[PDB]
Formats: sequence, C-alpha cells, structure tokens
Amino acid sequence: AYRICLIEGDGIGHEVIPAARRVLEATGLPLEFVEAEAGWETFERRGTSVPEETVEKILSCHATLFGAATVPGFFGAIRYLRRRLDLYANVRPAKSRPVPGSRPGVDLVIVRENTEGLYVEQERRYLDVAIADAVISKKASERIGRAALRIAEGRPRKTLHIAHKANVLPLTQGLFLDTVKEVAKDFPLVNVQDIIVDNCAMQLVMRPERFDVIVTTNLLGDILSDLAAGLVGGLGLAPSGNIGDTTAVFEPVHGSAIAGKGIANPTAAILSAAMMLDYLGEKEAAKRVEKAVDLVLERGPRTPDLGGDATTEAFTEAVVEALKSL
Amino acid sequence: AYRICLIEGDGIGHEVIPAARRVLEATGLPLEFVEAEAGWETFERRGTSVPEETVEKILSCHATLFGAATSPTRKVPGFFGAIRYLRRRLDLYANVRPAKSRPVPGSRPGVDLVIVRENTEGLYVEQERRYLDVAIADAVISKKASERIGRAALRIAEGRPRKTLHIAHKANVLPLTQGLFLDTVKEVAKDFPLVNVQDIIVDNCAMQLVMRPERFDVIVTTNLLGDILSDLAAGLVGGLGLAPSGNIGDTTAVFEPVHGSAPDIAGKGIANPTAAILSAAMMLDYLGEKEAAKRVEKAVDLVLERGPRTPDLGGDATTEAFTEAVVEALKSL
Amino acid sequence: AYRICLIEGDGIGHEVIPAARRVLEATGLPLEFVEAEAGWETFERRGTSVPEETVEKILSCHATLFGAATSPTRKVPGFFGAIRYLRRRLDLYANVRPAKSRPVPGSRPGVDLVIVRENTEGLYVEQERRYLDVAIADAVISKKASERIGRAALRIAEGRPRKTLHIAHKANVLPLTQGLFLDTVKEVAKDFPLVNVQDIIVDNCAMQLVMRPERFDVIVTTNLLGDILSDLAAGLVGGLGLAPSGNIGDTTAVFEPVHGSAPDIAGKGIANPTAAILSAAMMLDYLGEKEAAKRVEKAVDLVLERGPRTPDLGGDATTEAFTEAVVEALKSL
Amino acid sequence: AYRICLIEGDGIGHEVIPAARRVLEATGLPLEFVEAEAGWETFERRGTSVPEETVEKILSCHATLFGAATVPGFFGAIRYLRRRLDLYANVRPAKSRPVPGSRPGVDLVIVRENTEGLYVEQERRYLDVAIADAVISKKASERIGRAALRIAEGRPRKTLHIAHKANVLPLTQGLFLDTVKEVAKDFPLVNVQDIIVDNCAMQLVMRPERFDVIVTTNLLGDILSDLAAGLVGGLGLAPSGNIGDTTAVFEPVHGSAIAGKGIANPTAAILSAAMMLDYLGEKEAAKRVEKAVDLVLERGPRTPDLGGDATTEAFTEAVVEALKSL
Repeated sequence: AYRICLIEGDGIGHEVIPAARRVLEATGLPLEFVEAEAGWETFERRGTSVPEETVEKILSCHATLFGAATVPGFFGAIRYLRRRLDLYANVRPAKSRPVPGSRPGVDLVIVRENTEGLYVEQERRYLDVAIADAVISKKASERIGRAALRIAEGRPRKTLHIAHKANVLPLTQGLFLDTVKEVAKDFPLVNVQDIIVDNCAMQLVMRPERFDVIVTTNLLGDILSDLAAGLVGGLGLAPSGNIGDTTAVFEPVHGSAIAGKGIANPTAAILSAAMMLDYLGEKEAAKRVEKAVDLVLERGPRTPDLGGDATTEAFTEAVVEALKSL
Repeated sequence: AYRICLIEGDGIGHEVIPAARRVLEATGLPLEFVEAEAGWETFERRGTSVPEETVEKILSCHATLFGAATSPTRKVPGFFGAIRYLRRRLDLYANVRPAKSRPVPGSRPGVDLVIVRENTEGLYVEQERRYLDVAIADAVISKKASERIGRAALRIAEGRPRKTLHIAHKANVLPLTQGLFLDTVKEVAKDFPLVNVQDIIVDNCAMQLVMRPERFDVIVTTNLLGDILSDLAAGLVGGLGLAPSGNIGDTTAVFEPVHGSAPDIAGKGIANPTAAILSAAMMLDYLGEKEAAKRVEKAVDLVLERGPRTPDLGGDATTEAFTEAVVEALKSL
Repeated sequence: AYRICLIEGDGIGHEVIPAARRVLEATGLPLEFVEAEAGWETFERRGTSVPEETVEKILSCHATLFGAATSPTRKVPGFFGAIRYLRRRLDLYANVRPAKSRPVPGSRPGVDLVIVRENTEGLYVEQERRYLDVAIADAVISKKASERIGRAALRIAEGRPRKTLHIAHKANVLPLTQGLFLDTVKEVAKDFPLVNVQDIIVDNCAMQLVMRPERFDVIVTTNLLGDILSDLAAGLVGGLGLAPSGNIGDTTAVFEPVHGSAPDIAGKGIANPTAAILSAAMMLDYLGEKEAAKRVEKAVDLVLERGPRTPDLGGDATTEAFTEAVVEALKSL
Repeated sequence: AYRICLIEGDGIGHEVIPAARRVLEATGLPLEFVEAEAGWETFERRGTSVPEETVEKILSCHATLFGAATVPGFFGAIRYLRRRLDLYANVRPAKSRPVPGSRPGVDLVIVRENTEGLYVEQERRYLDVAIADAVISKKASERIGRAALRIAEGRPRKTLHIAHKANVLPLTQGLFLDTVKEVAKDFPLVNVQDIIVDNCAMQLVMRPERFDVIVTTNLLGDILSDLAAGLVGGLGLAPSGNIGDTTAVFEPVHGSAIAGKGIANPTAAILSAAMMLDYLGEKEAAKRVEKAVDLVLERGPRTPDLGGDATTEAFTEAVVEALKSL
C-alpha cells in the first residue's frame, strides 16, 4: 500500500489536512498514514520547525502532504525540506474552477526550480550598495527542464512554453533557455515554444488558454503563478507540489490564514492530495477527487471564502459523498 | 517656446511621430520642433544607432518624443538599442509606464495606474558572468538609486487625484537588496505626508492587479519586477498597442510608444498613432502643460470610442484619417 | 592619566603582557591599567572569546594592549578570533605592521619600514560563495575605505624622518578595484605635500623588498597584499618572533605581538616579551608619548644586543631576567 | 625532428631569441624552426598583437619560444595566447646562479594556473564600490595540481608544497587545497605539504632551500615568484613556461626593457629554451644548456646587467662554445 506522511502544520492546517485525509480514504485506495510535525507551532514546542524525526518519517513514506505554515533558531519548514531533500521541482497548477470570479477554460501548470537543494543564492551588502546573485547552472536547468517536459508529455496538449528573459540576461537566462531546449530534443512528442516572461505575463491575462505547461526560473515562476492564481480564484484554492528524485511534498499555496472556527476551505489541501495521487501513479483516482471537488464547488455548499457559509467539515463531507457517487 | 526633439526612429515611427506632431501643433502651444535620427535604419547608414548630433539635439531641447526602433533577430556587431543607449548616456533613471483603460475592444474598465521603476544603466550596468557550468547575474540596489526613484514616484503620485503609492518589493526573500529599496523609499516618503504609501510584496501585487486593479494608482518597484507588472497591467487593458511610456532624468526626458517598429507594415499608412500621441501627452504633462495634456488624452479617447478606427482596433481607417479626427476633436475639448 | 586596557589573552600572553606592563611602568608615565579577558581560555569559560565587558573596558580606555590568542586546529562552534572580532566591532581599520632590523641573529641590517593595510570587516565582510564546482571570493575596494587607509598611512609617513610613502597595488591587472584604491590614495596624498609618494606594482615591491629594503619607509596596500609583504619583510629581519603590530580606528586602538600563544611553553617563564614590549612602544607613540616610545625601543635593542637573551634568541635567560634588564636599561636611556 | 616556433616579440626580444636559437642549434639536436610574429610592434604593422597566422604556426610546432612584449584594438600577446590555447600551467623556476647577488642552494619551481583558458575573472564597479572576483573551480584545481605533481615527480626531491590561504578563504582556497590533495593520492611518491602563502613568503626569504615545487593559485603565484626572483638575481635571468595539454610557450619573465645596443642578457631566453627542451623530452640537452650558461655566468664574460660590459652576441658565443665543450 502507499505510505503517506501527513503534516498538519499551523493554523488552518489542522482543519484542511484531516479533511484531505478523509477524501483520500474515500478513494478506496490501499493507503497508510504517518503523522509528522512541522511549522511555527512545532518550533515553539520542539525548538525547531522541522524535527529530525519528521524528516525520517517523510523519507519512510512515498509522499508527504503538508497543511500550512505561519525569530532566532526558527526557519521555514517548507524551505528547509526543499533543501534537505532537494525537492527541486516546484509544480503549481492553475485551473479554472466552477466558482464565481474564475476565468473559464484555463488549464496550465507552471514549473520552476527550487534552487536551495543545490545552492543558496547569496545576498551581500557593501556600504550603500546591495547585490543579490541570480544563479543558473546547466545541471539545475537540465533537471527542471526534464521535469517540465515529462509533465507536459503526460498531458493532452503535449505543449511546453519556456518563459525566459534571455533577451536582457543572455548569460544566465540564455543558459537556462538553451539547456531546456537541448533536453527537449529527447521529447520529440512535446511541442516546445520559447516566450519572454513579460509577454507570458501579458498573455496569461489576455488569453491563458494558450498555455499548458510553462517552465521558468526562480523569481519569474513566483509572479507568473500568482498572476495565474488571480485568474482562477486566487491562492485560496491553489495546490502545489515540491518534487525531488526520491520523494515529494504537496501543500496548499496560501498561508495558514481565521482558522480554529472551521470555515477554512479544504479545496487546496484536497487538490494537493490529488496532485499527490497523480504523482504516485493513481491518475484515475486523482481525476475522481478533482471531479468531486468541482461538483461541490459548482452545486454543493460553499465555505465563507466563496460567499457561502458552509464549514470545512460540511464541505469535506459533500466531497466525500460526491466522490463516492463517482 | 518649448524645444521638442522629434526622433521618428524606424518603420511606423515615420508615420506615428508626424501624427503626434500634428496633434501637438493642434494645441496651439509655442513649440519648436527639432528633428534628429536614431535607430536601426540610422545604424545602417552611420555605423551607430545614436549619432552624437542626436544626443546633442536631445540635450538642447526640453523633451524628446521617440517613435519606434527595429530590433533585428540576430545580433549585429556595432548595433545597440537606441533607447537603452539614451537611458544610460543621459541617465534617464525613471521608467514611467501608465496602464489605463481605453474605450476599445478588450480593455477592462476601471484601470488607471502608473508603474515606475528605475533604469539602472545611468549609474551602472548590472553585470553577468559565466564560469564553466555556472552563470551569475547581479541584481543591484543602492541607496542613491532607490532614493531617486522613490522620490520620482512620490512626485507622480502627488500630482495625481488619488495621492496613492504602493511599493512593490520582495524584501521577504531578498532582505538586503529588496529591503534596502523598501526602507529607502519609505524614508523619502516621510517628505510626502499627502501621499498614502503602502508596501506590498510583488507577488501579491501581481495577483491583486488581476483581481482588483482599481485599488492601485502609482506603483514603484525595482528593475525586473516593474517589467512584468506593466505587461500584466497592459494585458488588462487590451495589450501594448496603445501604450505610451517615458524615461525621465533630472534635466530632460524621452517619451515613446511601447510598441515596436512593425517593419512589415511601415509605409502602408495604417499604423495606430494613439501610443505616440499619448506619449506626446505624457510629455506635455512633464513639461508643465497639464491641461493641454488632459485635452489631448480626451481627444484620443473620443476618437477611440467613436472612430475612425485603424485596423488594429477592428476598423479600416488610415493613420491619416485617425490623426485628423483627433486634431478636430481636440479643438472642442 | 592614560587609561590602558590590558588583555593577556592565552598562553604566553600571561607572561609577556605583565612584562610589557612593567616596562611601561618603568617610564614613570601616568598610566592607569584596566585588565580585561579575551581569547580561547576565556571562551572555554564564558562561551565567547570576547565578553561584552571586555568591549566596554576597551572603549573606556585610550588604548589596549593584547597578548596572544590560541587558535585550535579544528573549528569549535561558537568560538571566533578575538582580534578579528574587535577589528570588526570597533572598526579598527588601520592594520599597522612595522618591520625593523634588530641586533639579533638572522636579522638583516638596514631595514626600517611600516606596512599599512586595511582591516575591512569594520565596514563589510568580503563574502565567499560556492555554486556546485565553482567557488567565488569577493575582493572589495571602496572609495571610503581607500580614503581612510590612505590618510592613515600618510599620517604615519609624515610622522617619520624619511617622509616617504609607496602605494603597492595591482591596478595593471585589476584596473577597477586596485585602480580605485590607487587613485583614491593619490588624491588624499595631495593634502600631504611634505610626503614623497610613489606608486609601485606589488610584485615589483616584493622583489625590491628582498633586494633593496632600504628604499622603503611606509608602504600602504590592500588586504591580501599587505599580509604577504609583511611576512616577506619579517623574513628579512629574522621572522615574526619579535614583531609588534597595531589595529587603529578613529577613536581607539589595539596593539599586540604577531606571535601566537605558544601553549606548550606557557607558564615556563621563557617567552620572549620583546614583541609585547615593542607593541607597548607602538601604543605610546599612538598616544602621543613619542619620546617615551623611542626610549622603550632603545632599551629593548640594548638588551637584545647585550643580553640576557631568552631561548628563542640562542640564550638561556628567563622572561623575568630579560624584562628586568629592559627596565634597568630604560632608566639610563 | 622537433618543430620550434620562434617569436622575437618587441625590443630586446630581437636580440635574445636569435641568441637562444643559436644555443639550441649548438645542442646538435634535430631541430627545425618556424618564425612567427607577436607583440606591440606586430600590432603597429598588422593591427593585432597576435595575427591568426601566428596562432596557426604555433599549433603546427611542438613548442614555441617567445622573446618579449612591450590603446584600442591592442591586447597582450601572451595573455591572448594563454586563453586562445588554454596554456593553463604557468611554470616559473627560481634557481641560484653563479652571479654576485644570488642566494646559493636555491632550486625551486612555482606552478600556478593561467585562468583565462577557462574563464576571465570579472571586475565590476557600482558607484563607490568595486568588486573583483577570485574564482576557484574543481576542474581548474585538479588540472594545475596534476601538472605540479608531475613536475615534482620528475625532480630529485619529489617534494611539493601547496601554498594556500584556506585559513581566511575556506570556500575558494579550501576547494583549491582539498582538490590538489585529492589528486595527490595518485602520486604516492611525491611528498606533499600544505603551507599558508604568507608563511611560504617568509620561508622563501629565510630558508628557500626548503622548497622544491610549489603549487599555488593566481595572484599568490605572482608575488611568490617575484619574491623568489629577488633571491637569485632578479627577473633578468628568470625563464618561464606556459604549458597546455597540446603545446606550450616559453619566454623570459622580464619585459622588453635599453635594447638595440646588443647589451641585453640572453640568459633568460636561453634558460627558457632549456625549459622547452625539458618539456620536449630532451632533459639531457636541457641540462647541458643550463650548465653551459652557468659556466659562462661564473667564469666567462658578463653583460652590463651583471656588472660586465660584454655584448649579447659575445655572451651567446661563450655559451655556444662552452656548450660544445660539454
């Protein structure tokens, strides 16, 4: 059976992760769970955001699902995990959901590298001048390009756009662009197009339907993904994954927010669980989960963040029920 | 009188600059035009995209209006971008890019903002280097550069109705560079108590621009962030076809359309002069002729709404017909 | 009276500092000594090599005399070099290292120079970074740092008989960094017309120091170059065993022997206090007691020449015997 | 036979290179020569310090001997050759010569990397702050370490000192040190010692006999070699080599200086020719040349730079004669 490590994290995480677990069990898949701790609240009790035991648990499982995160000695749990486990592929999908305030027809995935697994981009200040290093290496570019190509090859469109800034940064961005295009020769089935990041941002706003998979570098991926989230309902419903060569951690994009009341929308956590299923090779199960979520978002109840007043537990129940009817 | 340097540039620049000139002349303001050459076509004839005489003419005028520049696919030895060169040579550090709703197909209503970011090359070229399999690009922030750009943005904000400024940054991930930028602008902001200043992480700014663009007026940010935010904003209003822009320094400024030279349609007389005319309006504002600038903008909006419309806006009218309509409209506004 | 902070440090520091104190007391000058702790032994007991109280005591005195610091082979978490920390914390930017002939075995005659280089950490730590198989180290030069160090060296040169200063640089290969350094020092040199200033490529300086050291008096250079030039110069005069040094800032200074703590002989009473005594002489010079400084140096030279000599100089005398001889000699000089 | 490319260069080069050629012929070895042009004087006539034809000639020969070198469009010939041909190993020996003003018993070789074959260390200035990059890579360190180890293995002492600054620059200098020591495992016959560069400088002054082969990085090698030259007679008699994986260029260390009169000391050029012979595998011939040079420096005439008044041509004749008697 699949071993899934569950980490609630802080605040709303305590509500959306158990919800995600519920939906996962509803799929009927042979699943096992291992609870672990991480985050600010874990720091206050353990002295560290990511206890050594947590890393061990993560490594003992096929995949990890993380809820949310919210001083000397403290460090970002997710940032630490990316570096410690070299989860180099940051995967952020943007898909139209049947919710008021969402552009229809949008269905893309943005892939960018999590650099710290290989190196930390250093900042330095000398008197009145501060300098930040933007680093691109052939190795890192080959890895993320191959990761993006595989993702595109597993999607209907078989289309990949390389969003770059080689026009103004020929050495760094050019190395990125050229390397991804080189790796692309190994994926003749994938249609690869190059696009300046600025133009990509404008086209995401004007006609996002144009994109399927987009691969880009660090700082650019961030803004493009947030721009895209703005088009389909905000970060509130956005799932994400951090995939390495041995394991992966999935989590909602938005912070830990409210909370405690039980009005947190578990959509992102559930869709992150769906991303995890896809990653594990259970694509059909992932599609059913996603469908069930859409059905509820469309007809079923709705949590506060979506105009409704339904509770996290109520919304989750509907999904479970809907999932069972599919 | 005001001395205005006119540089047509390449392709459609030869059509939209003369059109913008006509609109400026229609204001009746005391303007003396000085023509100069710059661009790819100029390079092909002189070995440089920006002759020394052109720099001299720009410096001899109050402001400059530039058309378009052709950028060849492959790199041509000796050829460098004219606007990039002028930004550096004259230290036109304030890159000003408005994003505003227009009465045209595809433009979302309720958008009226201005994004301000620095052009760094007047002070320093951010260097790139490659060592074997590793390439590194410097992102440079200095107190001096941040103070200047912050003050420029605050001045623009104070000159607008909303008196609102947002500082878009990434100090959450780049505390030393982005933090220096943020802290410095906030420091200069103390001198502009009439302007409501708010800080916003660039990523969140991007999302909010797509969801609630009406919350912004003036946004000041750094190098690469401004680029993407402006293109994002342009997407909301239909694209870059009608967008004007400015590069302002301490002693002069150059204004120009964001759109390229469109070589394949140059000479056909169908280019939309809106961007060039609105760039001329930005120039009038800069020169202190704010009322005339507003009238020019109103004339443009009236024609955009009622026609004649050039091909890019779904019409079949010529550059000439459009220009004459703006000139005629201006007289009654 | 002059407030002097005494920090024995580790190992032989416990023997040479008290000796230097005795020599200072032998001058009869109005000196008030304030003891403070710093070093490895201090770290082992307090978790820090430089307690806050020590920094406070240093700041409360006119100058500080430091003995020696033990540097363990392997890196010990939490332990940092005391002198390095003080240079940074108090911005003791002027690293002053004299190289002078002494009447001892192995010392070449005719050497009398002072090498001045900046300690950069008071302004900034030059960062290193590694990306995969490539490592990069920043060599940083600023106008501010160069102006300060240049002025410090020029002041030292003007306070010496020869009134001669050489600027050792590598602007021939590093025009931007080394050139900024060179040009800046030459600019400040304009204010010292009494000092004869010459520029010299560091490589040539190294060669000339070995062949004709008498041509130099004061040499000002950058970070890593000063290090090697001083050790080269030390080689000419017998080594680093008798060498004093100073770290001078705008408000105070710390002087100390270049020699280490020699842990294995600590407590045996055979350490040569020459370096510590000469460091005390540098301190007197710095404090404005130039005549006393010269007398202390003469007393040291007399004993070095006639004995008693400690083991390091081929003798079999104790630290105590040597110190008493210097004290007695000082009275007649 | 061996094909040797001869490049006189500027000034004194016109006198010392023909002299070196003379001594080479005197060895009796099957030699052939190919004249090429390079330098300032070549720039004034060709428009470039290193004509393309010169590079072609160099590549067509087993080794190259260069005399000396002395504005937009102009660039250092030697610097260009190092980069163009990737002559990464800069070899500079320091040996006591029987001349007044030379410390006896000194016999060492300093090896440092010529970096530009792989990359140019960039300088940058931002307002009042200037920054220069000091770059160390595993590849460059492995190459120069192996080069230094081979040189030490071919010498009696079988001793190598790695002069570094890892104490204050742990990342760059530490990578250098660690990499050379790793490559050293492949040379169990060579005794390898580590030494801080500052201490190395002091020990070169106090007791240079301690050293045989010294391997160090860029900026340090320069000063150590000039320091060493100061101990054995100055740069005037110092030879040098720039060795790559396919070819090598040898030349006197000192500039092009005087000249025209014919009072230039051809010692450095001749010893550089000796270094070249060693490089070609003619060690015995190289030793004879060196011996002949010493014999003349000791008893025979002496050029102005050495107190004497002998001419370049006279000094050379003596060496040839002396070489013939050996």
